[PDB]
Amino acid sequence: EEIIWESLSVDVGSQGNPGIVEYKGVDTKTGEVLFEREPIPIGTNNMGEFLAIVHGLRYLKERNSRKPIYSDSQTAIKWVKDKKAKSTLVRNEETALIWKLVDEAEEWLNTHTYETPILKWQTDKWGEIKADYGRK
RNA sequence: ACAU
DNA sequence: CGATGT
Ligand SMILES: [K+]
Ligand SMILES: [K+]
Ligand SMILES: [K+]
Ligand SMILES: [Mg+2]
Ligand SMILES: [Mg+2]
Repeated sequence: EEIIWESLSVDVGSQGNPGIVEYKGVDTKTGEVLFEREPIPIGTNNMGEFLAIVHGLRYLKERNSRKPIYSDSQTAIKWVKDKKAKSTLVRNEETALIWKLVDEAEEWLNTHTYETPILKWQTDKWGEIKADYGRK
């Protein structure tokens, strides 16, 4: 603790895992939805969590914002730190879209800089992250 | 185990 | 109950 209220919170939503994946980012303080990705027909939870963080980085950089990003995903936070999404999802025609987006997110990380702190949302202490989809 |  | 991850 405590929550850094001046921040952006992101989360994934899915129908199946693997399954249809979407994500959104919200203002932690107000819950205002700031971006939402169009559903991707097949992906994993962790790919979506990773894309959500990287999109948040790009969103904040474009707006000259130094706010931190909260994510509840230990996995995706590490993948962003490493600049490498170590997903097990098969690469085939059905998964080509998500894998293109993941590849492109890695490429952006490898060609840009940021100081944005990427923080673990402490669900056990604080309840669900403010960007949660309410599907569980 | 822990995080989803 | 199933799956994705460190
Ligand atoms: K949910
Ligand atoms: K959660
Ligand atoms: K497991
Ligand atoms: Mg999540
Ligand atoms: Mg959630």
